[PDB]
Amino acid sequence: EIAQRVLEEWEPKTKLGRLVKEGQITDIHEIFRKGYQIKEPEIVDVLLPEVNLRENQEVLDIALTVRMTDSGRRIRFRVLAAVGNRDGYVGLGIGHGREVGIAIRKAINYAKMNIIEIKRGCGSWECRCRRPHSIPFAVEGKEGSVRVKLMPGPRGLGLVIGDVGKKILTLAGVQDVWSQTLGETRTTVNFAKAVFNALYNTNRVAIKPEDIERYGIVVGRAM
RNA sequence: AUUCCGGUUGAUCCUGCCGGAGGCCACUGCUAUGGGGGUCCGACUAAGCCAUGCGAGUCAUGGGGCGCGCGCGCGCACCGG
Ligand SMILES: [Zn+2]
Repeated sequence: EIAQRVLEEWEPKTKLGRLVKEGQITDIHEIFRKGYQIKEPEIVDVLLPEVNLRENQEVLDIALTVRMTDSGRRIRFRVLAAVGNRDGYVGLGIGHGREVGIAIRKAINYAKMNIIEIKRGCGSWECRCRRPHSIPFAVEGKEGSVRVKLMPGPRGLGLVIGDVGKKILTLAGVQDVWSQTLGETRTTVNFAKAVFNALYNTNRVAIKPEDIERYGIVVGRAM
C-alpha cells in the first residue's frame, strides 16, 4: 500500500534514487559501506518505512537563538532531532528555522540523510548469553568537551545513562548498557553527538571469526 | 540505575563553585487504629546535687546458751567457718 503510495509521487534526482525507484537496490544494507552520497530522504523512507511513524521520531531539543541588527534583535529556532528503526539504524540532525515547524521538518530530513548502521551483541562478564540485547564491547565517543564511554551490561539492566542517550539507544535498538561520562552534559547537542559517535565506532574495532559466535554479533537487522 | 538537572551572555562554547534530587543518626511542628519481634530510652550539656527504702548472705552434719513446745522438734542473738 504505502510503499507504492510514496514511490509513485517521488521523482528522483540522483543515481541512487533512480536505482531505488527501479529496484536494482532493494535492501537497506546495500547503500552503506560504499562511498555513496545520500542527498534524498525518500531513499530512506522507501527502504526503511519504520522512520515515518511518530513512535520513531524523537525531538530532542528546541533552542531559541538571537542575532543583533539594531537595529532590533532577530529570533531563530534551532532544533535537534533523532530518528530510527529499533533494529540497528539511527540518525541525528539539526535544523535552523524561523518557525518551529520549519526547524523540525528540516531537522528530521537531515536526520534521515545522516543514517548509520551499528553492531549489537553481548560482551558482559555477567550474562554471556549470545543474544543481541546490548553492545558487544566497550566504545568511546567525543564531541566538544563531552566524553562518553559505553560498556556492555546484562539483561534486565536498562540503560544506565542520561535521557538523551536513553532515547538515542532506544531508537538504535539497545536495551542494556552502562555508561561513564566526562565534560559538560548540559550541552544537549554535544552529548547527543558523542553518544552517536560512540555507537558509530562499534564498526572500527577489529575482530576475528570466533568473536562473532562468542558475542552473538549482528550487523544491522537481526534474524 | 557504574545517571544527571537549574544558575555568569544580546546570543555561544568552556572552566569553576553554589543549589536540587537519595540514604542513615539526633532534636522538633502537625497528626495517629491493632498485633508481634529486638542487643532502644540523661553518652553530646554537669565523672553536677539530694531524701526515703532496697541492692550479700549462708551453715544444728562446727560450739555453748535461752526461750517456745512435745530424753524429739521450732525459734532468738552469740562464738566459729
Ligand atoms: Zn547477555
